Amino acid sequence: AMIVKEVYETAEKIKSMEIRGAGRIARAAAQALMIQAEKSKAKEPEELWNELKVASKILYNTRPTAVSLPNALRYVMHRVKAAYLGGADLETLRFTAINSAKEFIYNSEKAIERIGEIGAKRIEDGDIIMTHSHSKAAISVMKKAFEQGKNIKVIVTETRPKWQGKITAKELASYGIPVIYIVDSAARHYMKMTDKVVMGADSITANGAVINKIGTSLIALTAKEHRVWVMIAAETYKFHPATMLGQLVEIEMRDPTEVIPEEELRTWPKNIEVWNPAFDVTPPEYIDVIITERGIIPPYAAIDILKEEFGWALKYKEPWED
Amino acid sequence: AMIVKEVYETAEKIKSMEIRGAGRIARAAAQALMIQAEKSKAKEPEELWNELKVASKILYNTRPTAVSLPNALRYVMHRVKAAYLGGADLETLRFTAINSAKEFIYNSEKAIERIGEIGAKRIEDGDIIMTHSHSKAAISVMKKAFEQGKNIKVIVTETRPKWQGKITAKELASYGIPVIYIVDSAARHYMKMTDKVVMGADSITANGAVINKIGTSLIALTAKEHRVWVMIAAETYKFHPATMLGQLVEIEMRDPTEVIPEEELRTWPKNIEVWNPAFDVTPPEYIDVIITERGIIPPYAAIDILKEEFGWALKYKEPWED
Amino acid sequence: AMIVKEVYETAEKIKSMEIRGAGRIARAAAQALMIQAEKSKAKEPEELWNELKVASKILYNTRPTAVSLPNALRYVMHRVKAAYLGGADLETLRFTAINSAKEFIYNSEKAIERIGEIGAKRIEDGDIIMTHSHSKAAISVMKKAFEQGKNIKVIVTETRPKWQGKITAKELASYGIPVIYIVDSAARHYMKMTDKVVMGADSITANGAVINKIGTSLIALTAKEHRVWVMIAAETYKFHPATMLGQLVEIEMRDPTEVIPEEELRTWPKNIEVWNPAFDVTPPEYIDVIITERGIIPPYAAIDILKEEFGWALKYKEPWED
Amino acid sequence: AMIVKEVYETAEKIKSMEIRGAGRIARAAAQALMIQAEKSKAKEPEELWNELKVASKILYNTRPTAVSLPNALRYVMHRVKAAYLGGADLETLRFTAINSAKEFIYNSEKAIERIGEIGAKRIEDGDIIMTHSHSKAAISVMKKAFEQGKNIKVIVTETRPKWQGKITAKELASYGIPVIYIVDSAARHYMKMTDKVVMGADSITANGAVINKIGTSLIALTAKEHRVWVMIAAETYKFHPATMLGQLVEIEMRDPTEVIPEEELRTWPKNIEVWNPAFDVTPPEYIDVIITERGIIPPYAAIDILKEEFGWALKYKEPWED
Amino acid sequence: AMIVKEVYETAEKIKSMEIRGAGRIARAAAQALMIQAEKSKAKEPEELWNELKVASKILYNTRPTAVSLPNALRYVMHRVKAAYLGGADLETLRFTAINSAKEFIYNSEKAIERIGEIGAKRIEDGDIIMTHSHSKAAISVMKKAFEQGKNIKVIVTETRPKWQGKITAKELASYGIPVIYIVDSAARHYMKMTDKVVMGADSITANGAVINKIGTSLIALTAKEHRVWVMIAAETYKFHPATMLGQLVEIEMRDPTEVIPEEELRTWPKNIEVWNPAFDVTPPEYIDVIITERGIIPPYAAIDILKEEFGWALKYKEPWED
Amino acid sequence: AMIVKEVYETAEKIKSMEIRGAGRIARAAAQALMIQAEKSKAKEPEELWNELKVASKILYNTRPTAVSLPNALRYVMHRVKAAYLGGADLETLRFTAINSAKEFIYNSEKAIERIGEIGAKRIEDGDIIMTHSHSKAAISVMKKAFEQGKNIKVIVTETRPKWQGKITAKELASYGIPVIYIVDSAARHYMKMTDKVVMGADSITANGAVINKIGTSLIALTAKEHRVWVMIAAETYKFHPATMLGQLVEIEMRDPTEVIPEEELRTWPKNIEVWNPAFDVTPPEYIDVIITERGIIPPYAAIDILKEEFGWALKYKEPWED
Ligand SMILES: Nc1nc2c(ncn2[C@@H]2O[C@H](COP(=O)(O)O)[C@@H](O)[C@H]2O)c(=O)[nH]1
Ligand SMILES: Nc1nc2c(ncn2[C@@H]2O[C@H](COP(=O)(O)O)[C@@H](O)[C@H]2O)c(=O)[nH]1
Ligand SMILES: Nc1nc2c(ncn2[C@@H]2O[C@H](COP(=O)(O)O)[C@@H](O)[C@H]2O)c(=O)[nH]1
Ligand SMILES: Nc1nc2c(ncn2[C@@H]2O[C@H](COP(=O)(O)O)[C@@H](O)[C@H]2O)c(=O)[nH]1
Ligand SMILES: O=P(O)(O)OC[C@H]1O[C@H](OP(=O)(O)O)[C@H](O)[C@@H]1O
Ligand SMILES: [K+]
Ligand SMILES: [K+]
Repeated sequence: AMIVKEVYETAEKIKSMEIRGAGRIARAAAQALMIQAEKSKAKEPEELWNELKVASKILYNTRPTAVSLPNALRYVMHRVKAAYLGGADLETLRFTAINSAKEFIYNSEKAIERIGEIGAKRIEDGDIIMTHSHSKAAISVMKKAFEQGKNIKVIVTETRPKWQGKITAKELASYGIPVIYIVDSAARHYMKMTDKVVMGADSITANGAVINKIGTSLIALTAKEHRVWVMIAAETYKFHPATMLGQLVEIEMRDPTEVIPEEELRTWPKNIEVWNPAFDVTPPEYIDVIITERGIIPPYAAIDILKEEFGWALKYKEPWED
Repeated sequence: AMIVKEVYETAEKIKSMEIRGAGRIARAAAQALMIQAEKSKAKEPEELWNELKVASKILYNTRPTAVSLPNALRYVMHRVKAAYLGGADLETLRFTAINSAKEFIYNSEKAIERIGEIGAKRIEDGDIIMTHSHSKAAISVMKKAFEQGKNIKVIVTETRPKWQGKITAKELASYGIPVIYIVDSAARHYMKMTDKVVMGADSITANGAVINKIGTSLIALTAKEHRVWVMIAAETYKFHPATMLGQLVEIEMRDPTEVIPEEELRTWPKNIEVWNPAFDVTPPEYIDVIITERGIIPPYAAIDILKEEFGWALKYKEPWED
Repeated sequence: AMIVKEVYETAEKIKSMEIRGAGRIARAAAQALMIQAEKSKAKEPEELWNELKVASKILYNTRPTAVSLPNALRYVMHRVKAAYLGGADLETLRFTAINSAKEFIYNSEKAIERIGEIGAKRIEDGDIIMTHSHSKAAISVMKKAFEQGKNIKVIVTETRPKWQGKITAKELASYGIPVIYIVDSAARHYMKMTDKVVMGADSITANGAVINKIGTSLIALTAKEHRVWVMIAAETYKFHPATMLGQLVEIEMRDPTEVIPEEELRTWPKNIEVWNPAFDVTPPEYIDVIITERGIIPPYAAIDILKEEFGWALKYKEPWED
Repeated sequence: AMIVKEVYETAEKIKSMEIRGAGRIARAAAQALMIQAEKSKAKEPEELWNELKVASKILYNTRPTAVSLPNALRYVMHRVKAAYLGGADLETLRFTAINSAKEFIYNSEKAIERIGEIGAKRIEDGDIIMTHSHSKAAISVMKKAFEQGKNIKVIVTETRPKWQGKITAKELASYGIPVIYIVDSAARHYMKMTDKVVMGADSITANGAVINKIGTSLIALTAKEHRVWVMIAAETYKFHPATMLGQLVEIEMRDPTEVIPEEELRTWPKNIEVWNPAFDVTPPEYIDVIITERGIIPPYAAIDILKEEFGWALKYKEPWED
Repeated sequence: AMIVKEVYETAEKIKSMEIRGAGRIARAAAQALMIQAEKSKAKEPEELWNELKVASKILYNTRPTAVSLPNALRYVMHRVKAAYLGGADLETLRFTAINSAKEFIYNSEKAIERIGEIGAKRIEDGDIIMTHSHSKAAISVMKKAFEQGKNIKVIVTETRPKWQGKITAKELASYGIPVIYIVDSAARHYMKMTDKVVMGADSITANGAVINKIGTSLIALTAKEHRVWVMIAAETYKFHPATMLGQLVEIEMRDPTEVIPEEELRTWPKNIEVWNPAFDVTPPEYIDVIITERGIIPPYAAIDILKEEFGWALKYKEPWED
Repeated sequence: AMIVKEVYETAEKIKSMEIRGAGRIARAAAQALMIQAEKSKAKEPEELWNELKVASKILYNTRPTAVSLPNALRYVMHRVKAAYLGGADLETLRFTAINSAKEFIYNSEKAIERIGEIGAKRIEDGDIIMTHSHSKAAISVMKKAFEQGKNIKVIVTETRPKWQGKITAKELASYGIPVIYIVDSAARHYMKMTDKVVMGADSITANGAVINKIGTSLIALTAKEHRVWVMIAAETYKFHPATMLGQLVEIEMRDPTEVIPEEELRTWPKNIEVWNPAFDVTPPEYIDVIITERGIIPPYAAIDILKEEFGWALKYKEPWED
């Protein structure tokens, strides 16, 4: 045991979505391991190692679907583990954890700035862009395009149940970007006036499928019907290593009361069930490009990003297992 | 000029959606004419006739998209106009208005029952049915399938911005039918487990397109993707005669405060526009059948229903114009 | 109650597929009703009427999927019933039965000849044609185009489990048409070289779907994939009136021993089940035209054949019912 | 014999395409029969009848693909024939021919004006319309839309080999309509900025296929890919009766030297063949509506226009055969 | 010149399909080369080298379509050839042959086990799986998912003309997996109820096409129609190196008497030809993933398996050539 | 600053299309640098270097869309820049420019031959091949197929506005190959009889899209519709490196007088604009393979060619910028 309160508070804030967005959650988890190592009262390497193992498990068991979270945890603990097994002493192990965490956080920020600069080259002056949910990676693209002087407009879908569209609409409007807010249902009706679709990712699989906020796959479907480019802005740590060896991504089922508030739901007949999937799966055929910090790829090149950057680890257990 | 308060009240309630659903609005318009004729203090036929024309205009000018409304007005008013011009006296004209209105209302009730009987024969034991918005015609189908003892389950989409799915869920649950409630964005995600889609219509056009609650076209699109039958339950007075001669159906744009309540919306910046189309257009390639009170048709036979039942009137002006 | 042995022979032969093919089965039922009438030793009209109702039920209950059978029984019995109810005497009723039967039989032959003539105009010199099962209407198209001097070749699919393709291969070779015989599985491999697909039908529904020998829909699907014309050759009595009011066509499931001979099947373990659907459903989007004895139609005009030839009868009970 | 020179000159001008456009050719053929009857020196009904038979055959054997030509001929000669067989005398037969011709010509003009008014309701302010070849029916639609004050632009495809696009571009520009001229190859590249496609027809078949100028089917294909409405403006006399009974429309193969001028072609190697099909076939699935003078139809309703207006004649020989 | 009888037995058994299945055939060829080496009575290395070149040619020339066979021969002979050319003595060369053969055989077994493990993670409790032919790699996926406690059912297609489905049905039943056996023609009818499709492969090409038992491509086509996952279970030695430099894979045509027994076939007329393709080509757009022993890939990454595992060898002649 | 006349002449000829075809233009640009270095009167390395940079800019600024040009310039100029900066003397820098240019030219010639050899293996005896514009790479494929004795016929599309098909027709005829010449609009009409499509490329992008002569995308579209293979013959220097980082490829808009000659065009009204894009974009879903000098790839592996061969240079500015 001996876990710092910031670890428990971060885990709780991921679970409740007080902190959300797959990148933000990954950085928050890195930031928690960092604070555990900063404040630990461990005397021994053995002790701190075991704390970080435990902190890591607590953070992993918060929300399952966005692989950014375990990838952040892995980034920090592959390096902490290797230091430990190599015989590092207390302060060397501590610094390894703190510095790996800071590396992940810095690289996450840079990757998003770079995704914006790359994706903005695909955005043309006059473009109407449709988006979904709230993705910092997607917003980075739209924001850089606007800063380049391209006169754009963003159609923002409200993204039920949690209303993520409101966040997006207000953020974009605050940079000076003109916004059209519509309900999710209206996505097809307005796909004809749309030039480009720019969305985020929580996990991208080996076969090129993108797992993102519920409703994503519908927008991609009708963008494809209408020949509107579907561009997924996503960091390489959105790529899902275990899909290489056949693993299915768990789709997170969140609380019914996030759809129908508890005051109302309790009055409803028992033979109504409310189902609240937080994500869906978009097949690669409905995706034109994935914009990563290292460049544009077709969706079927996702296996390459995973082979080159993640494959080596799959013959090992997780770096926080005993 | 001497218009009774019920005509005004009916109209206000149509505009505000306190009275809603295509068939219901049609019935209420006929009723309101019925009441104008029952309570008229007119002493001459010309004077009654003039009241019925003005009331028809008030009722016509409430909500555009659902052709059931003008079709109801025409049902009554063609018969009223023929009687006025053939020399009917006051009491004869009055009765023609009342009785035509009654016929329209009664025929509407029977047509929804018959649609149920016919559609229910396409529902099989164990079917998972997805629906959208709240359609009395679609519900008649599902209710009758259940009464025949077929064990069905209905996936009900929330139907933002007005939350029509709530109505549908509770109504279907009340008859004994299990319901799964989902946000609109989840319709693709659950199309794999769906056997049948059953929705209603506000207007059906000469080439077989169905105009229905915003989001309908998305559900039909992914249904077709998945080889799930799309059935549209629709009375013959949902068919739109002006489309035979090239008319485009106006899609109603409703208040943005139905999407974002006024308190919230006034705090938003000027450069976010909220757009709130109440309907969309589903093309005929994504519809398998239309279930009318006269039987099952491919959507491409919408023209036949229009020719044989409404075409005759297209050489004439509206039966309420001077 | 006094049913001649020929009715029972006919029913048994229909059941075992010793008599088969939708047109033939229909003709045999009309034949059976004719012989019941000829050989009846009834003395009063009611006693003959009872025999004919009962013989019709026996015939109707043999094989459910091809509607040609009940359309034949109806052709006769509508006429017999109307005669009986107008107070027809015994010999008048007898002869109505016999003459209505003869007339269905003659018209069926003529219809098949005329489908031949109309269908052959769509076959072009040099054409390679793929067929499925053994359909006398389809063979009529092919035999006629060859008689006009067009150098055609026909690809005959084996049509498991009953090997219908063997019947078709031998018949077509017998007229001097060169045949390529292939297993069903090869239909896609050879679709590239196929110019036209020509198949029959057992029932055609109000929305334009064609129910025909199991496998038909696979062939139509890859035909449409390859932009190869799919032409269905079908008499007007293959159109299914009950589908206008929502009825589903029942797919006959036949004995598993037609797939795996009993001698072999009883050695197999109990946890292997053999499913033997005799028909499948091809949707109308994969059918280019239906060739009837009255002309070429798009599949979507099946509802017109039905409205015009059969819809009158739907408001009544079956003419063999009490 | 005894055919007036205007018959030979008209036939020659159809063959050389000095007169072209399916409507114009049909009116020209009517106008020729008219002038034969006006100027004939026949003494006897028998004589004039036989002249008109012969005039008719000369006109029919000019160009095969646009059924407007035989339909015009039929319009005149069904009535001339019936008069003759009914015993009409010389001047009565003469007037029957002259008046039938004038009827056809007047109705053709009205049908085109009416097609424009109907189709223009489908054109929206701001629309970019793409067209192909030169169709008076299509131009009628675009012209009426512009006269209504809709700010439109027409993308005109050049329509090789004969450059019909130039005619269209100059005609539209002369009404004040802004035009973009592009090569045929550029149709896909500009389909994204296109709102609507409006083209003509030479023949429309029973199954809903449209035969129009070579390249039509490509534009329809990519309009369908991009969800751009394909609207075919066409008079009911563009509908092809013999397709009801299985007839394939001949695709006219015009002279190689219309593609490669003779001065150049003679210098080319003998193993180059130039193929010059004047038309192609557009499947109904790629057509949204057909706009006739009697209203909007889906393409699959073409069989109805043919059943109701032309079927009765198919059991007779042509009205100019012996 | 001195080839042991086991090489000839193996070749004959491959030819007659007494030994069959792409992996098995490959293992048997490696086995045959091993035994030639063990039993050789050669005294010099050149004499053994000559025997092994010749035995390889004998084996290569049995059945052309499955590349597993030449990839096995290559695995051994590349190694044997390199040993020979480095001046290996007789026993060194013998043992290189024997040990290279053993090693291909062991790795093949391991690969199939591991495909099982990786593929099983994509099968979910409750799944209905459709397969085709008899593939040990596909069966490995299915047997493992069942061993993990997932309640699956498998739909086995008959796989004419050789009835491979019987082998598969009995094998799967033997492990306690419930089986539904159907004719090939029924694959579309039952695709609605199928959750996953899992098949093997004989060769996989550089652009991602899968050549497998005749019928495979029909199944994949209607699977994609219905949004059912198509998963191909295939060892890395099913990838076809020669296709990287443009080679087409030859489709074996086998004896017509495998379709129609000789006893029956010689009674048939000469103008019926029986075509018996053993394989067909499924394009990569209809394949969701390939499961190899090194992981899951999109079909489009077949070129990477090839570049990385085999492309080195392409600049040389076959290792059994002179 | 002292630029030789050949650099200027080369540039004029590129702009005017007296020199055209992607590979040819690349070769001519390398040649022009070669000549500048051969004839330079520079006395210092800096001075030569400056000449080569200015010449590179002049050559770069001729025509945008075909990346072969800048790729050729880079080939030479990277090597020149590395030599300048590593201290090379005048004669060493001169030779580096000459010899790099020679290598590029020689490698281009070999690559087109190799592409022929590889592509020709996908062409089968009796194939009808459709091509578009004039591509040396595509022609190498067809020429080699013929030399192998495969009896092929080539459908050559006219390729307006510049009539490139004329060149193609005459060239292919000269080698012995029969040709059918058609207008671009006829490509769909003849896609039924086509076995293979073989075209070239000007640029291939990171996601697998091919930019090629205007109209290419239409032919690929209807080819896919028809299950006709679309093969793109393209050297690795057709691959576009800037697209890895989001760059959009500029489509060249050429003089309208290439479409309508100047004499005609000046007589046209102001409100006709002639638009003349020289290229379009074909998406990767409509391409089956790309045939490079290193082998056959799916279009989705374009990224691999870009990564391994061009990616290294993207951190640096152009090797001709100051
Ligand atoms: N549901 C799901 N599909 C996945 C996953 N990883 C890859 N896929 C692939 O994503 C595709 C989904 O296609 P769909 O079924 O949505 O139309 C399939 O090809 C499937 O094999 C995963 O974790 N979950
Ligand atoms: N299974 C079935 N489908 C029918 C019947 N009548 C009409 N259909 C129609 O056939 C089509 C089947 O399309 P599929 O689901 O096979 O892709 C649907 O449009 C459905 O409405 C019937 O009796 N059975
Ligand atoms: N070529 C041709 N097709 C016709 C004609 N009449 C109807 N069709 C129909 O038009 C469609 C053409 O489809 P496609 O082969 O172009 O993709 C087919 O369904 C065919 O049966 C005709 O005269 N010629
Ligand atoms: N028939 C055949 N197709 C191959 C082969 N290698 C790759 N392919 C590819 O397989 C695909 C076949 O698609 P289909 O024509 O069956 O619709 C094409 O994209 C083609 O380029 C081969 O050896 N044979
Ligand atoms: O009426 P005709 O055109 O001969 O055949 C129509 C259809 O009826 C047959 O069914 P079965 O063999 O009786 O099960 C075949 O499926 C055939 O296509
Ligand atoms: K074909
Ligand atoms: K399914």
